[PDB]
Amino acid sequence: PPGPPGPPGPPGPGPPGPPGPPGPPG
Amino acid sequence: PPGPPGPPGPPGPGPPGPPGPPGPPGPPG
Amino acid sequence: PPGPPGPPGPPGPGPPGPPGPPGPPGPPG
Repeated sequence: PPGPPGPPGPPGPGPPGPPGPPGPPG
Repeated sequence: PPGPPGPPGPPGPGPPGPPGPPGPPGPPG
Repeated sequence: PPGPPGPPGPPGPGPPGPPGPPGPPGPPG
């Protein structure tokens, strides 16, 4: 009979996060 | 005889990506 | 007898990372 399913695949990092908020007033 | 190979495993975990870049310069004065 | 285990699964890309830090502070002018 078919053997067991393979293990979990690779865990590539997710996408970079969005740009941060505007800097503090000058 | 040995049965057939099993199916492909589940999609991998995968951690959060890196932090975003710094934001835009603040407002003038 | 059962066949061999399956191959590793497909890559599992994670979620978007944390927002970037605040940008630089505005100009004096």
